[PDB]
Amino acid sequence: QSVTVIGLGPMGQAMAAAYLDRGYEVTLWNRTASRADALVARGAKLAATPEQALSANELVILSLIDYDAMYGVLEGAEEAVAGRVLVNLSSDTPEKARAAARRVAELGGTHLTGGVLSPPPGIGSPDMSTFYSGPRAAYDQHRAALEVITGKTDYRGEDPGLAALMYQLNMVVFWPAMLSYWQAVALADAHGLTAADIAPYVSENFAGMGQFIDFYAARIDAGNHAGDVDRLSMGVASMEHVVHTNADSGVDTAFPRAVLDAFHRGADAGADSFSSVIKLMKK
Amino acid sequence: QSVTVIGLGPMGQAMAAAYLDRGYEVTLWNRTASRADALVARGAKLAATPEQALSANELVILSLIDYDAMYGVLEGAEEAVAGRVLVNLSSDTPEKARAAARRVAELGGTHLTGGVLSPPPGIGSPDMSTFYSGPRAAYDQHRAALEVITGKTDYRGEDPGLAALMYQLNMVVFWPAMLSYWQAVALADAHGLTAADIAPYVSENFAGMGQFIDFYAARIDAGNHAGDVDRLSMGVASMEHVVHTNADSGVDTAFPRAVLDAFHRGADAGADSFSSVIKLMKK
Repeated sequence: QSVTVIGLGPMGQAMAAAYLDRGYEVTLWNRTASRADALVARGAKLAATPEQALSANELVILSLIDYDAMYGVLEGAEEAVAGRVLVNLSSDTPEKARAAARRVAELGGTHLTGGVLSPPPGIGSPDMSTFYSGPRAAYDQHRAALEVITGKTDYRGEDPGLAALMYQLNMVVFWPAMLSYWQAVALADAHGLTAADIAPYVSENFAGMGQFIDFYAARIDAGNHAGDVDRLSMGVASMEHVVHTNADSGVDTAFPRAVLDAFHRGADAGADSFSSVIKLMKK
Repeated sequence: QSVTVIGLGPMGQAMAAAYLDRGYEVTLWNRTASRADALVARGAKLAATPEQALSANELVILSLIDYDAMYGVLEGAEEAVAGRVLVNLSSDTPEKARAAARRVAELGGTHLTGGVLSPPPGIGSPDMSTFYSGPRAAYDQHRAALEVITGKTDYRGEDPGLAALMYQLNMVVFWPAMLSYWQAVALADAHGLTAADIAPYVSENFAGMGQFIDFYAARIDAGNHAGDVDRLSMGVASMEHVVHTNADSGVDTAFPRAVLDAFHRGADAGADSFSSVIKLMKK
């Protein structure tokens, strides 16, 4: 059909190209015009202002830095928001997504919050996924168009903060997982091992994690933090060994001591399951 | 055939039962005799001292607290060590494994270091694995017997510290991965979501991690920490959002700030790839 893309960083440039690849009439906008060059040469239309970019289509795809940058685009484009569906793909907090949705509805438009679980070359893949939250009717109406961004789309609820929350929940896991790999690479280095040497082991470790999360999910939800299969004190001692191995090799112990600190703190409550630390993390 | 198991905590009790299940003539020892009860009732023989436990067989399986506890068992059993293969499965540092091997060889015996990647109910499973390091001839001779402990056995090298290193490399990843899950559970709680609600998402996230580790392994080993697919500054900002989301919900920010701290530190070098922090972690 036809669509608008505002924000042409690597994410938005990949979204526009996926829309052009699918035969969509594409209208664009970016603060730096020289980022739309390749897209314009392919047949995308560059708007001179955000107003013209907005009023060109009912579906408007936003891929800006954050929600704070979004208020700048809309700063004078007020009337073009009415009767339009604004899909905000800028990864920020659930609170900032709720404040963005509230302002858009006030302007007579609808806000869909998106959490894209894809790097830019994954944009348009049938295997990638995006979390969506906000008004169900707008999600349903434009679902086929959001499938252009990622083949899979996952509607979480009416709450604007929901897709943002899911996005953060993902990053809570990803960043430390990758950082634990940077820690593994650094230790294995002081021992003549390369990153590709430990890659199969680390991949296999992450691949088998789901068995543990399912086993633990059932016990947490029931309120069971036993000693049946594991004890926190042994976790503390295992982390002391990880800290010692890294310290012995001259490798930095900042990330492993941070993990040890959470286990040591907790034993001060308790030497039940290593899951018991959750009760110290919750509000 | 016939075998000895010293140390009857849940790990050693599961090892002895796997040996009895396979028709092995089993000789035992533990500091607390009441932990061998069930095993003796099944046909295992309880020794009165470590000396008698050692001299009963050429293959001796050790499952003690650590290497420091091992010197106590051997404290007066000196002569029973000669001509015996001692498999030390006590998870401790590579340095303590090298000091344990050195003492055993001095006593005329051979030390095999083991790193069991299994909880006690996984003991004897064809799907589980154990890392082994030390003299190749002893590993080769007794491989069928070590397959009773875990179906898969992975000989890493002649170095006593090697299997211990591999064991730590595993724990470097496991403990933070599980802790990131405890962090995810805590955040999702302040938002009406259960652990089983987020379990599929977290499992899927870990399952897809191997793609990232393989992509990054090749670039690290070559010395490439570009900006091609990612920038450290965006990682810092993404972690700031994870920290803010948790702080907004009243959830503890200790584990996410520790991750943010490693990214923020690093940008002080550099805003190339988020992999660039490795050069600050190495010796």
